[PDB]
Amino acid sequence: SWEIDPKDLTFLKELGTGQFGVVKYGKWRGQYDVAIKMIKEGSMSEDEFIEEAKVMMNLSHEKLVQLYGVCTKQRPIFIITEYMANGCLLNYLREMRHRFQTQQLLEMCKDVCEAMEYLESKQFLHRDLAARNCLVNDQGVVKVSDFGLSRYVLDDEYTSSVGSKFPVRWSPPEVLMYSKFSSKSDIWAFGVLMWEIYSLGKMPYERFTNSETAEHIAQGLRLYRPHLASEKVYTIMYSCWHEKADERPTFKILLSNILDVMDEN
Ligand SMILES: Cc1c(-c2cc(Nc3cc4n(n3)CCN(C)C4)c(=O)[nH]n2)ccc(F)c1NC(=O)c1cc2ccccc2s1
Repeated sequence: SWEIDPKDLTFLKELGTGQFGVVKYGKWRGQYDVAIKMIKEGSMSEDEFIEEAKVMMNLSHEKLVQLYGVCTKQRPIFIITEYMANGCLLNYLREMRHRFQTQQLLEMCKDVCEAMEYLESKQFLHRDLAARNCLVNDQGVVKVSDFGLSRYVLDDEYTSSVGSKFPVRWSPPEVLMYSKFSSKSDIWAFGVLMWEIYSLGKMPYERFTNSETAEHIAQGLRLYRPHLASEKVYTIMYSCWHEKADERPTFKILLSNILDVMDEN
């Protein structure tokens, strides 16, 4: 793993707080914009992360937010990642909702699908794919962030499927019932993400609690077609929600589907 020298980092702005604590905007060697997670003590399974971190850094794709390196020779540990000036996709959708053309929404889906096809090809699971875990750069390109980090979280409210922080609304039945994660559970989450994009950042299953969502999706309830989604687009997101995991498409198939819709428009 790339062990970055913390002396080369200059902190510039606070970017808020997440599951591992504070995140800052800064520069590396006075030139390159980076985001820096300062890992709060007790928030992460640190030895496990350090042992496994190289796999994450070796993931390289234009539509993945890069994990550049880490600083682990002191505490707190730092994770250094690609800076994205427009922040998370969820807030971006909500803040600009009167400015998007449908072509732009499809392009966001394409960006994410390309990243996920790459992760699939590396047999690497995201485990918490959602609009809140995608970021947007200064040119409006969407990239997938925080892939694989779910595994290292120490917070029972997040890791328990009945915890109030578990991403129930992005989870297929086999995750909720058996904790069976696979690229097919990432597929399900991607469908929900497509729904978030086309609804311009609405909360999935709003007004339902997490347990009500679980109960009802297990019985067949599915997210309705957003107004801005054509039937072709809805068919794509809906295909992600087959009850049986082996009936769900791969990200390669989804990408082909999305490209077909683009070529038709
Ligand atoms: C990714 C991120 C940023 C962030 C924000 C960026 N960009 C921007 C740009 C702006 N903002 N964020 C907010 C303020 N805006 C004015 C500009 C960026 O480039 N990288 N990271 C800032 C605060 C955060 F809380 C997070 N998310 C996390 O750390 C985590 C997500 C997950 C998911 C699963 C498991 C563990 C974790 S830990």
